[PDB]
Amino acid sequence: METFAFQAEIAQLMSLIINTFYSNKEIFLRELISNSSDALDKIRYESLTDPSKLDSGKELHINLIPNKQDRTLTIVDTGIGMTKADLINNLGTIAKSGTKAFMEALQAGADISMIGQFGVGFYSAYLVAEKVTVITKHNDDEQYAWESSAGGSFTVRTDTGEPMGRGTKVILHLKEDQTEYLEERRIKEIVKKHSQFIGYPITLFVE
Ligand SMILES: Cc1cn(-c2ccc(C(N)=O)c(NC3CCC(=O)CC3)c2)c2c1C(=O)CC(C)(C)C2
Repeated sequence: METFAFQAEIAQLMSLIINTFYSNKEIFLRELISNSSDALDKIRYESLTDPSKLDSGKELHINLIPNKQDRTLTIVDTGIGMTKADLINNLGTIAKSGTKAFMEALQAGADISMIGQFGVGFYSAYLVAEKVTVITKHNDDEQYAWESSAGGSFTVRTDTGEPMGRGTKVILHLKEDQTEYLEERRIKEIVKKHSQFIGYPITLFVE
């Protein structure tokens, strides 16, 4: 397992998300589903010129998996996935400019719900999760596990868990007071409110 320091701007973003009083936490789900949808559009687009890009799996879908025993909510997709370079460097570079723009908009009167417009909606996971684990597999790289409980650092390791074929799993280790997001009625309500027209089948798993 390798340990990395978040860039100052992303650490500041995560602290703002964790510390700011903001009751409309439910928007985290649409942000993660939007990232999944963008990932699925990318693999679908690439497959039109190279059909062998779907040898790692033809199905293009999103699964929402609650686990009350583990207190986790997992957002699974069969999108493009992320490489080691994406996890450590590429996406952090993109997140730096988005974070600066989001911070300025917030000072000017914007709301935390607008985070996704700045391309840093992933970090809205910290509205409800004490720890986030990202398991991912891109066609050109190995399966990786990224993880962070904030506090300025994240880890990356090659993942030895169940092989995924292709895609991303975002595992939200929910805060003790955010267990409503494990309830079927609550997830169904949020999906219908904010994610009803996503162009991929969203399956809400139950227990
Ligand atoms: C910004 C940003 C977006 N995302 C993200 C999440 C999930 C997915 C997903 N569910 O795939 C995703 N997909 C992108 C990958 C790059 C691309 O080309 C567009 C889609 C991006 C993440 C970040 C981070 O700074 C931390 C991170 C690399 C662990 C995860």
